[PDB]
Parts: sequence; structure tokens; C-alpha cells
Amino acid sequence: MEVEKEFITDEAKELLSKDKLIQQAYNEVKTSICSPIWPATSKTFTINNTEKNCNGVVPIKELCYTLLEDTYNWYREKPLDILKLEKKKGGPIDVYKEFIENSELKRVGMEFETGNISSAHRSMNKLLLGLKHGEIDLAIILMPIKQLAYYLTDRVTNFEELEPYFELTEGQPFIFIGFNAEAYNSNVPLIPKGSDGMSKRSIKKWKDK
Amino acid sequence: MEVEKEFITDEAKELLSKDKLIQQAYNEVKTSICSPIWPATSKTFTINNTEKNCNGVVPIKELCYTLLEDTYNWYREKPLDILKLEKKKGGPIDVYKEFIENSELKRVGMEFETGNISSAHRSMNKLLLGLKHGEIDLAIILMPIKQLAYYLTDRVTNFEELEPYFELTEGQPFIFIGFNAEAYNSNVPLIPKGSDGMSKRSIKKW
DNA sequence: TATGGATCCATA
DNA sequence: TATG
DNA sequence: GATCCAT
Ligand SMILES: [Mn+2]
Ligand SMILES: [Mn+2]
Repeated sequence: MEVEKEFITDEAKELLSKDKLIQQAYNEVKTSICSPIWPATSKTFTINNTEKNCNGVVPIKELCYTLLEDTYNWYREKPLDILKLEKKKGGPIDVYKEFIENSELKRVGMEFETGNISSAHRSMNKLLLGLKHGEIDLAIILMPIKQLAYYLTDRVTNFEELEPYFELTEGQPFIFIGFNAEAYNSNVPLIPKGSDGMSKRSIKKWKDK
Repeated sequence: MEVEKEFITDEAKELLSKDKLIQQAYNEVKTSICSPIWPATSKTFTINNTEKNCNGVVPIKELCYTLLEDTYNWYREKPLDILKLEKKKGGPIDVYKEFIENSELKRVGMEFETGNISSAHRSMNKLLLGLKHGEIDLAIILMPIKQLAYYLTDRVTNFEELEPYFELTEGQPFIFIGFNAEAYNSNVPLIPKGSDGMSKRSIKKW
């Protein structure tokens, strides 16, 4: 899989330029989002393009999550204090990791969005809430680009559609990443939908795993 | 329907307390949200409570919209300039209306929310863009409270679930109102459902 | 009465 | 179409 | 948007 579109707020730009931990975080993310391949035996991600919305979205995220968790030690389901403790209403953040160098601690919150475009709004708002409350130092959202989305489940989050809203993160360190497949071909099998598209293995939860 | 819950930002509070036009607008939207009744032959709204998530949601906003449009002259599906003209990406807001008292103009934008709770985030953000871009002077969202939502299609917007995010509108004139039915009872009807998404009636080729 | 999806619908 |  | 699904 490969990164094609991207928006980085001025605050995130600053971090990326002068902070080694953030640079590291960003690189781990980038490598992970580029790792998904299809089919399982391929070196690149070729999406079946027989028709509009022909592919499921779940199997697409597995390799990226696996690398983040197993190779880079990122955790899943990190509850935000303001939601879990304070307002006691709201779910956790998708992916999370604490980077450390001596006395410096950098907490990065991330969301791999393949849900409906409206869900991307909730994901952005939750990360924004965490950022505004000083719980994370950087927020990231990964999502397919419009071209790729065309062959995935209808209405799935896509870079272009959420783009008009990136400006609501102004004043905060935020990175939006849009990925695309390397090839489009009807020769590869369809990414399964529903039950058949799952497995998703035992994940590394922050509560611990 | 009846208004059971409500959150009014401090900016909206000032408008409501001081501005006549905003008061009129607020008044109009409230009568409108109270409007929807069920069944048709009734003067109140009674939700069928036979089972959790047993009622569809589509018919619920009809009367609300009717009043606003016909009786109050609100405009449906108003496209915001930032989205339609500037960004050329994104759809319109549910209802909009300009209140005029010569020299003074107040534009109010509103979103009736019965879509999935995630969709409420898109609605709130769109109203936020409008506000931020000075296209509206007040934003309002209408949505069922959890108690009522319990008998509507699963995961539809409910006041309590969007509540933890109300703070993202700090500094903007925003009003969030949660409506509820007058009664939960036996009935001749049950609000019908569409074949959307995972409904057993939807076509799934897989 | 929790909560983030995943998948399909209607109408431009 | 693209968008709620 | 509107219906359900997996935890
Ligand atoms: Mn709308
Ligand atoms: Mn609406």
C-alpha cells in the first residue's frame, strides 16, 4: 500500500522538523500504512476493480495494525481520561503509543479509519478532544483516498471527503494520511465482506495484552 | 414531541436573552420540534415500546420540517459557501433562515439529527464551519434523547452520546436539544423501517 | 441504556 | 455524478 | 442517511 495524499497542520510540521521522537512516530506510522499487501502472497497491494464498492474494508487494516502492535509496540484502545474518567461517556482511541527519550515523553494518538465517512468525524473529534485536554501530543488519521474508496464498501472514509474539515483542527498538531493501492486488477480475489473478512487476531490492548 | 434536554452555549444564551430575532427563531424551532405526532390520528407522539430498536426513524421529521418550511418559511438544504463555492466538496445543512429587523440580520442554521450518532459529528462540524466562516450566527441540532432512542433503529443519534463533545463548540452560539415522545405504549402502528445497510431486506451480493 | 464500526439506501 |  | 454487527 502507499501514501498518496497528506495534510500536516503547522503545529505537526513544527514537531516533525525539530523533534526526534515525533519523527520516529511518524516513520513507524508511514511504514505500517504502506505494509498492507493483497493477496496475502503478494509484495504489493492490488485491489480487485470489477465494480463499484466490490471490496470489504476489514482485511485491509490487518498488516498495518500487526506491524504497529507487534513490531513497533503501539497499543490499541487507549481510553482518554476526559471521556472515561471525567465525562464517563465515550469510547477509546484506536491506536496509541508513548515515545520516550530520557526525560521526554511524547504520546501519539492515531485512528485507522475504514468506517463510514461520518465516523471519520467522530474519530477526528475524539482525537481533537484528547489534544485540547493535553492527553496526546500528536493526532493522526489514516484513510483510503477517493480512488481506492470507489472499490471499497460504500461511503467509507476517504481523504477527499473529510478534507473540507481538516481546518477544524487548527491550532493543534494533526496529520491526515490518504493511502492508495499500487495496482487495480480484476485478477486478484475480492476482499471479503462481513464475517469472511474478519479474523483480526488477538490485539495488543492498552488495558494490557 | 416534547423537548426534554437542552444545552445552550454561553454565546447562544446572550443572544437568546438580549436579541429579539434569535428569540423568535428559537421559539419557531421549538414549536416545530414539538410538532411531530404519532400515530397520524393523534395530537401527541406515542412510541411503540414492544421491543428495543423496533421503530424506524424516517417519518419522525416530516411534521417538524413542514411547520418550519410552510408556517415559518425556513429554507431546506441550504448550501454553505465554504463547502459549495470555496471547497466545492460537501452537502448542505438541513434548514436555514434569515431573520431581519432592518439594520440587523440574524442567520440561523439547523440540523435535524436522526442519522447514526457518527453522522451527528458531521452535522456539528458543518455547522461549525458555517459559524467559523460567518455564514450563520447560531447553530442548532435536534436529536432524540437516549430514552426515546432505545426504541428507534440501533445507533441513531441520542443527546447523551454527543454530549461529551458539546464542548467542541466553545466560543460559538450553539444550542443542542433532545426531544422525547409523550408516551410509550401499545399501538395500532410501529414506525416502519427501510431496507438500509444491514437490514435483512437489503441486497447483499457477498 | 455501551460504543466504534461495516455495509447498503435514496436521490441528486 | 456525490452526499446525507 | 439508516439499518444492523462485533465486542
Ligand atoms: Mn443534511
Ligand atoms: Mn439531517
